[PDB]
Amino acid sequence: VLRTHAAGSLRPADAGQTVTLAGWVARRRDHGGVIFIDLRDASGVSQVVFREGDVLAAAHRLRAEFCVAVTGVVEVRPEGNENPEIPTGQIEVNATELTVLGESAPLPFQLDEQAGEEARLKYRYLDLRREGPGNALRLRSKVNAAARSVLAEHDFVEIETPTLTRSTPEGARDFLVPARLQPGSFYALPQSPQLFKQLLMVAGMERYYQIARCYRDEDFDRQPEFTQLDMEMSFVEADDVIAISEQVLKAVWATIGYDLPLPLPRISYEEAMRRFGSDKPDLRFGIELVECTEYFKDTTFRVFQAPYVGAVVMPGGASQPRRTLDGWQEFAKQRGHKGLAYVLVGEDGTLGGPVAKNLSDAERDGLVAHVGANPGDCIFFAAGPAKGARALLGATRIEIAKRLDLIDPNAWAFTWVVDFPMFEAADEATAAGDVAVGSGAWTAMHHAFTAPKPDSVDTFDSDPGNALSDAYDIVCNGNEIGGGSIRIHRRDIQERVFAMMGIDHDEAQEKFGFLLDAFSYGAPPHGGIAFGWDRITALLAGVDSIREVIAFPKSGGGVDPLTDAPAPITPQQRKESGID
Amino acid sequence: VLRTHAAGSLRPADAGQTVTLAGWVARRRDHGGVIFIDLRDASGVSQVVFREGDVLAAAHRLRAEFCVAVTGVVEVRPEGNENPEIPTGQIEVNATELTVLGESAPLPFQLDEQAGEEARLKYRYLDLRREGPGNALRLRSKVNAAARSVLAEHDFVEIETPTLTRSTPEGARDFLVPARLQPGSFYALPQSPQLFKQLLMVAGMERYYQIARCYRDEDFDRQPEFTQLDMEMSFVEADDVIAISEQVLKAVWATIGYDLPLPLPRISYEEAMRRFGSDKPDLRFGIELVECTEYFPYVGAVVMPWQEFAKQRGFFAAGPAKGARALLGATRIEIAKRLDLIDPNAWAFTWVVDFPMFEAADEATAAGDVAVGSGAWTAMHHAFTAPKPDSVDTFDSDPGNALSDAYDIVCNGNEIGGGSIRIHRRDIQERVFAMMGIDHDEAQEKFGFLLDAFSYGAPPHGGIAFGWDRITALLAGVDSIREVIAFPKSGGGVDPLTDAPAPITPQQRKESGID
Ligand SMILES: N[C@@H](CC(=O)O)C(=O)O
Ligand SMILES: N[C@@H](CC(=O)O)C(=O)O
Repeated sequence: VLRTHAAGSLRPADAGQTVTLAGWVARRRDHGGVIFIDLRDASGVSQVVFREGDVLAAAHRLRAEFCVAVTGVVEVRPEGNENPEIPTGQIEVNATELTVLGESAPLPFQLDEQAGEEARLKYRYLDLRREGPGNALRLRSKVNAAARSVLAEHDFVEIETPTLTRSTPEGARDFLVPARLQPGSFYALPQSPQLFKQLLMVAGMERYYQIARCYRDEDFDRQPEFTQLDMEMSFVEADDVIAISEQVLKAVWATIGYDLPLPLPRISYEEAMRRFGSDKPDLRFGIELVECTEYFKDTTFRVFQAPYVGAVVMPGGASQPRRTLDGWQEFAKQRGHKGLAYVLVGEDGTLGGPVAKNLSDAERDGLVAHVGANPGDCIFFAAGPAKGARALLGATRIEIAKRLDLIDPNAWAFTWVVDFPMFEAADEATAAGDVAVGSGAWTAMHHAFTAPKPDSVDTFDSDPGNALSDAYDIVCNGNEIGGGSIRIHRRDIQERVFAMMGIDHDEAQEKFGFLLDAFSYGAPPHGGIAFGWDRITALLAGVDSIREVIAFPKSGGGVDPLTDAPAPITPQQRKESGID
Repeated sequence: VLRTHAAGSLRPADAGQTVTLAGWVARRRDHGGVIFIDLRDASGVSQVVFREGDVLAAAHRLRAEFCVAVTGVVEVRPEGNENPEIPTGQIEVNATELTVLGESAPLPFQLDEQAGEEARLKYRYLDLRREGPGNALRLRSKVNAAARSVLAEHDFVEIETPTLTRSTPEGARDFLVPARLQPGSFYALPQSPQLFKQLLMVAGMERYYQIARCYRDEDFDRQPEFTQLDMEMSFVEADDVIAISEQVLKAVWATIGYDLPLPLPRISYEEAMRRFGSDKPDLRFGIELVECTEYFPYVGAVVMPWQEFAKQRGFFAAGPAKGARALLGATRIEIAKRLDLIDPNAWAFTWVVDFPMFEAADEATAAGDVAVGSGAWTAMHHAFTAPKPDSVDTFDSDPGNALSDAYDIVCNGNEIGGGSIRIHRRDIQERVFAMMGIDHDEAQEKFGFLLDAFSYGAPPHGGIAFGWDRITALLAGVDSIREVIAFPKSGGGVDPLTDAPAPITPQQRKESGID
């Protein structure tokens, strides 16, 4: 009998009972001639004491993280050993028998330290004994259940899709698997279940979900395999997918006791880029971008003679020392931008900083009113191509929030971002780490199977820059936590998307024929969404890195300090691989 | 508005209401001047009728498996068009407006035929529209929920384990993944979560489960990837694992309305081989083996209330005990089939316990399996399986007589699960490896992360995994696991749906970091 009672539930009312606990030696301390340990199991901790005889002699072997079974009599602790901070704090187990189920060597790190990432991954099994990490895993399980419960209630069917398949393009490279029985051929682990979930709508399943494993080989806080909550529905429009996504987000945030107000805000891509410099905007604070391109259209200041000029306002920043302002330049350089021009606004409205003297009287006179500044403030400006200037202002805005302590650590600010344009230049995609769908000068903003908005259906291939899509992202605290779209369900439209990314009919049929052929047999309208489940769990847990909510994660570049994967193989094993 | 009401739920009480249905044209027939369809969605079927005007002219385009939205008024059907065989059979929708959401070409097969396996897999998305295959998938989802509900109620934590890892030996070959950033190196897709679930017990998680994906490269009704309900517990003995396994089997069979009596029968390996010729015995019938060794190596008998049969697969069988018993084990089954002795509604379960610890590597290599290493013995269950207490000192030096704390769960002559209490000490585990020819250094290289973990207070632990595809296939009443997998492979890993596996560009191969 290794266990008769859980350690966390003993109380004074249990005095006189004989119990057997099994768990681990959290701490050991010696006072008098006697040995005290805290014995920990999943339900909590009880003090155990070894007072006489052979059990006292045996207790001398005990050290941190020994695994033990102890039988003994529950007792009320003496006056003044009571520990009021723990639920079993009034009692202890006076030990009768002790059995060492497993010894522990001295630890690479004690459980009350946090060690380097490499050590914590290497000894992840010890890390997970610490309260924080272990509760992260317990939470994650609860988060999976909260999602499944809402989905089941709304008649979604859970369906497992293949992982040894053909490639789906989600913007990364594929992980490959050589096929022993077909020398020279490979399976691809899937970047997402996208193609399968679409087929499942053609199959009449109507409402699908999966908590599915996805594989993307990318630049590396990024893991080579990761988890999505993946959903698809038939006969829907975006609102329907949003509405059910909201129910799932509500149930999920309920797991940490936050009541999510519904429905969630929405904002268009254009407007998110305009005001926040980001398609993943952090709305826990203001500090919005203000466009000044038109404002400065007649400037004689070389720097503001540009496609784009924009500003953000730092509350109270005119007081900043010259040192700190030089620091703002470093800030921008460390992100590959020329810098941040600025205007200091005095208490009497007078303008200083280096910019001031380059303005005209008209420009000086209307400026504060134009950017919404106040006496005492600091106006930063970025000028250049619209896309780069906005990202810089988008970053700047965040740094301003940090320095002025404007982000409430308990706040949850969500928004949908909708009305995404349909395409990205392929130049911008290759150099941002992503993989373009093909060799064409355009590629998908979301993915190739994303539908144009009805009004963009005729022109998306002849005027790609203007084309709008029926895609939607869900953002929480400046993180993308999900995205989806209404799909294309016709071959002609889908092939037109592929052709302009340089995939002609024949290649489209070779690489995606099974989907295109399926469109010929009564395909319904459909669409869906996937949530980044690691990211969502990480947020609920209050941690910054998804490594903290994955049981056995990789580090950087796919290094696995726990098992030392990936590893080479024998020449024999390689011959039998059928590779080569 | 594509849909306002489900098609299966209309009834006479809905007469006069305007509804919009969206689904598919199951059937079309024309009589009088009128076009009748059956409109199907997941909830069932309602008849829709097109009687006048523009909607009639448009209904002329409709053919099987067109996908449509139809708005119309619900009506009671005329006397003598009532269809008593379907729940909406008393009513129809008189259509007002019609929209074709997606045309269908002529089908490779109609939904009321069953076609060849290759065609059904090639057009699996059409196959799944047939009642049988689609309900199989709906059931499987329910089966997953029934298992999760019991496990959550008993404080198990669902935990996801890696798939890009190092190899675990479950008796097959590994599927490999080349690592672009480490030229010449590979990940292995996991044969099961075994190593991780043991680490999780060392991590103090105490009760783990996962519905996990497993990858084994074998001979081919066998899929290269498949699903396990995987469980592990700390501070347990076999009975504790069996007890919780039984609760999970009860909740699962309740999904088809069978009340599973508990506890389940148990029988030792020795006795299962003796009486049934099989460690996966079918107990829906008798026809037991009778040993004919003491009617002056092995002679046995079975009684039928045949030569071709024996030849094609390898009264009385005589020879080495293991082969003779398998033949009699097979014979017994053929007897049951020919005399119609198997009640198709019966569920006969049993645990098989007290498994011996090893088998010969000769018997394993020639049965399709892969031995753990170079040694003349290999595991009966897996290398991490504990010897029974009495076998702890001699399993090394008298392997034939060593007994293990493993257990299998069998239903109707299928293994549907298996587990064991594990080893949690390095010396014992290494002694197991050594006799399979894996000495200390190789054991540390290939399994060091587990062995090292045994130095930091490892608890007793054990568990089990169920073959979830096989269990779902049984609940559904089908013989092949292909019928309860959404997009399965056929034979030899052929995938008629997507044509995987496929070759790759020279460019793609260079970037692979392979070569
Ligand atoms: N397949 C998408 C999700 C979606 O479009 O629903 C992804 O991987 O992000
Ligand atoms: N890992 C085993 C199951 C177990 O031993 O629990 C299997 O793959 O069958």
